[PDB]
Amino acid sequence: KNPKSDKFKVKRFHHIEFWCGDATNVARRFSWGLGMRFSAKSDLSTGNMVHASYLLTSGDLRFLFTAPYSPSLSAGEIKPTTTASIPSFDHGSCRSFFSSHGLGVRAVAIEVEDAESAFSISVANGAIPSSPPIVLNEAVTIAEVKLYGDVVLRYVSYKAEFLPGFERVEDASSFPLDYGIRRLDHAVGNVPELGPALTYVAGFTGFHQFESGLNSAVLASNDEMVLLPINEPVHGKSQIQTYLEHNEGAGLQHLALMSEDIFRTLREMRKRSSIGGFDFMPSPPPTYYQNLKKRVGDVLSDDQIKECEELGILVDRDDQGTLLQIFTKPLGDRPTIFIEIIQRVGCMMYQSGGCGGFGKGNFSELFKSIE
Amino acid sequence: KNPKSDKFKVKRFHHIEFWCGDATNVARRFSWGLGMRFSAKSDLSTGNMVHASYLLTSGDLRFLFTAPYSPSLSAGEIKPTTTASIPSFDHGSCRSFFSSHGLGVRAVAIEVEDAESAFSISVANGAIPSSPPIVLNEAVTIAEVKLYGDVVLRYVSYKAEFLPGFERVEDASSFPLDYGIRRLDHAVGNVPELGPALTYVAGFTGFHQFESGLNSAVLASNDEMVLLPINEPVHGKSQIQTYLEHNEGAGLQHLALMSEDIFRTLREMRKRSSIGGFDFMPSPPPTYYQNLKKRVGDVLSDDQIKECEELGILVDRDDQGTLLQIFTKPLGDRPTIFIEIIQRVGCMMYQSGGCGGFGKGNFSELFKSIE
Ligand SMILES: Cc1cccc(C)c1-n1c(=O)c2cc(C(=O)C3=C(O)CCCC3=O)ccc2n(C)c1=O
Ligand SMILES: Cc1cccc(C)c1-n1c(=O)c2cc(C(=O)C3=C(O)CCCC3=O)ccc2n(C)c1=O
Ligand SMILES: [Co+2]
Ligand SMILES: [Co+2]
Repeated sequence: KNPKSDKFKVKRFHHIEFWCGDATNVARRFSWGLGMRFSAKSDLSTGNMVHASYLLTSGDLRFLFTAPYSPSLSAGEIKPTTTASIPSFDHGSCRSFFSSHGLGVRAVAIEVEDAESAFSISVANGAIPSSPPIVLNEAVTIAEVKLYGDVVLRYVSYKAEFLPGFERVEDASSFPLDYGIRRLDHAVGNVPELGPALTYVAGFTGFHQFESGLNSAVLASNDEMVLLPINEPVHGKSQIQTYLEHNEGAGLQHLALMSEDIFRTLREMRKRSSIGGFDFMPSPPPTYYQNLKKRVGDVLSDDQIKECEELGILVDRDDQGTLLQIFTKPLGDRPTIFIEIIQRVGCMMYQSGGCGGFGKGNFSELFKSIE
Repeated sequence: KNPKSDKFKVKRFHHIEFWCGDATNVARRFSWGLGMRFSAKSDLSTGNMVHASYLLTSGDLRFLFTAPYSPSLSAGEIKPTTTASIPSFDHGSCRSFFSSHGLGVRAVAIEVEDAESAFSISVANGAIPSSPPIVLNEAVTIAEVKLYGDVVLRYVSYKAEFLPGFERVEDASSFPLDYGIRRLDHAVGNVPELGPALTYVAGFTGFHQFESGLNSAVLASNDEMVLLPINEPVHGKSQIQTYLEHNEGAGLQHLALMSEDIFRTLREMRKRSSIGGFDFMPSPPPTYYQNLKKRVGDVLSDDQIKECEELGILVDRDDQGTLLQIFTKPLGDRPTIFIEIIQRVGCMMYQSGGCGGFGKGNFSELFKSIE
């Protein structure tokens, strides 16, 4: 059931901001490995003396990579005179975040109708403020509140390309890479305790709720297009607890990137795993794919089923739809954040968000496949 | 003239160690953009709880990329019990280095006959010690002394693959990339004052000395295969001063990578500039290549000359030989460290090091070409 209890009008995921130590190298690695286009920048060449920010896009997916310059470049600046394009940025916060967690997501940004209203309502319902609403170039309003750990939920609202202060990248430097990724499906956080974390986030958004490892629940917006699952560990080793130990606390676990064609996406990504791209988790045993026809035989032809076997793609099914999924290795040095590629089948109305679930059935289907 | 005044037996450049925030993403970017093979690792999967280190190799060129884990992973370790494979590593030093300078070279490593003797003699002749000699697995000895800024000169000596504690990468994860790079030619540092810096480094090594921008001199070993130029700025804007401001002091400016075939190297690197690799500085004006036949007409055929024009390759000449060179854009966010590709022609005896010089003539040949 959908109570539709959003306390402000939420639309879609807008962007994901990574806080790194060197934004150039991460952006280039991600661009090549994921097939994302280099489309906007904010740095020294655009007059930003505070931070380097490079935007990658694939369809509607927007990845932002930000790193701090030497504070000496902007020592005489104050906040009213800053040359930073993202006003919530903070040298001390960024360096502390990066040295504490390593590479990871700082901001999950969602587009809203009015960021300042979204901030006010959120704080009045228990959200811890992080950056107050600020209007950029009389065009865009941005505000941030705490989500979990050091991750903040960012509200963006437009009066009427990314943000003021960003430059469109020249076509010569912008290679039209595309492996089929089109938008962000969901963003999942790991916390030490799911109870307080759900109560906190559901408390200020009004989002409703959608033997190995974790306990989890999924918070969703009204149209169920903004999906925010959260994991806690179970003790008795949990992948969630390993994340908390290596990340130094709560944070974002994985980003799910919907592909228009997961087969092409995975062929392009796997071709590049060993030449600068991303490695994937080991494939399921062949017993797993020898049981797929037993479950998804009416959805996937056995030509397509065996194509999932070469690519290592997982299949799960739901009340209303079918899910195709695969997980990469951790994106950086630490066994923390990783990426999942998905494509959903069913629930045609547009496609309703969350069609197929999130792969809970794949835990027992893989536990039993390895026998 | 060559005084051959080395105070200990120096052989060759051994490796360059980059200190980064995330060693996975930098290594992968460098691997793809430069065509270097992923050949050794030291991290969690090999029992290293202190730091992640990934070695790239192309011919004899060895690039090492190191980042610190969370100190919590090794809080109970002391130096005699450390699981770090590089014992000179220090969480506080690495994070301070990276947050102060951004991505850059921490260690220029040269192979010597006896690292502990090299350290003792160096310190007794005025070198500031950084890490005392330590014997690894009764096989390799490592020691470090300060070079300039936070860059240390590292001595490696072998009793008889990189270091103890590193694992050979499995062939499945090791793609044989190769764009023609074969060894490190020279490593150049920028300092605020060339006088004290030369006196300091020449003082403890015994190395002998080999209107726009800089003042520089080149220190060399006996066989002149280890070459260490140093730049200072001239005021009246200097690229050297810009480096010092953005790097927060002295450091390594550029690494010169000798290619067996600079034409193929540059074609492979340029093909990849916009898909995760490295950008190059803008090419000289066509007037420059319209004057190349006037100077190098006896060395390069005009088919090869015009091939330098498409690639943007610079040509300089010496008393004894000819130099081919090109410079990349800065490797990271800050306008600091960059890379130069070179191939030397002449001085056949093996080829004697430094054949062709370092491109001093290209300053006036480019100043006059732009007219
Ligand atoms: C990738 C990996 C590495 C080491 C250990 C493990 C358990 C895993 N791992 C997963 O992380 C994983 C995650 C999801 C997933 O996306 C998901 C959750 O199940 C929680 C609810 C929200 C959500 O979206 C589904 C299936 C998974 N499976 C099957 C899996 O094996
Ligand atoms: C690449 C770039 C960017 C912005 C500003 C400038 C001056 C440059 N720049 C160089 O840095 C450069 C460096 C060398 C060089 O390698 C070298 C030196 O001349 C000092 C002695 C040791 C040594 O090896 C040669 C030619 C150069 N030229 C011609 C050039 O234009
Ligand atoms: Co998921
Ligand atoms: Co040089």
